Amino acid sequence: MERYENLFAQLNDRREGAFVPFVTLGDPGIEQSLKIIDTLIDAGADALELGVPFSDPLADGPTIQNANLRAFAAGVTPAQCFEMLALIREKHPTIPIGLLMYANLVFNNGIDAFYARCEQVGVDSVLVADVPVEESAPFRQAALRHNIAPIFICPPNADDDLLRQVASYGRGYTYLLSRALPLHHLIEKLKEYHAAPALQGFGISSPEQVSAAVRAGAAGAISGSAIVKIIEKNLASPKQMLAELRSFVSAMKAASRA
Ligand SMILES: [Cl-]
Repeated sequence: MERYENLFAQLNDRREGAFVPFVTLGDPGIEQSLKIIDTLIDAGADALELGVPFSDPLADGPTIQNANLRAFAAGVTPAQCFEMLALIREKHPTIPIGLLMYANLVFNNGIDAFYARCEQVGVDSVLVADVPVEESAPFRQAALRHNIAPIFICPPNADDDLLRQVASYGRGYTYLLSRALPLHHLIEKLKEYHAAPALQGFGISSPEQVSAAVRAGAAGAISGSAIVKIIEKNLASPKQMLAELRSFVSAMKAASRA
């Protein structure tokens, strides 16, 4: 539906980098998560990265692990996630919506049915976070068959062979992890290979990292856990939670004008 392409063109009009918050769907409840998402959007978030609750405790830090646990504790299911996604899309028809999920979710009712459901509720992209590039073809093909952008992660030491693959396979945005190779080198090579615009997603905790990412030439930044941390720290006070989210997103967008 051109949502990412149009966003990045309009960000170019604005001379801005994209700011893309991550949150877990249903954290800390269905209605609160819907309103957190409306608040992020109203405060200036350029696109959304939305997680279907998963479990990766050996690797995740406490912020992302606890958010998954809060969502499951609220009784969140994938079905409710897809209904939330449909509602967010109906209320906000133009914002790019990227799903982040883990492979276990799809190996329940099948790869094609998963991407069909994404297409049906209006998701724009899907990152299957724990699938090696070497095994990605069934996911990539299913995504393209259902008009979904498959998101590939560019790791920090990518050689040119891999950069060529990531550039060719992905659509919408490239999920870049770079603080191993210099940040500006990965960015330049991805542009050389006509990759989807790069969003720096490593360590995007506060305005300084957003500013560094845009100054290095990235098209924007994804905040993988900083929004979730504000949710966790303000659980007892929804009003203050939403106020702190609003000042956070405002500060991250200020940094994206650097
Ligand atoms: Cl994440």
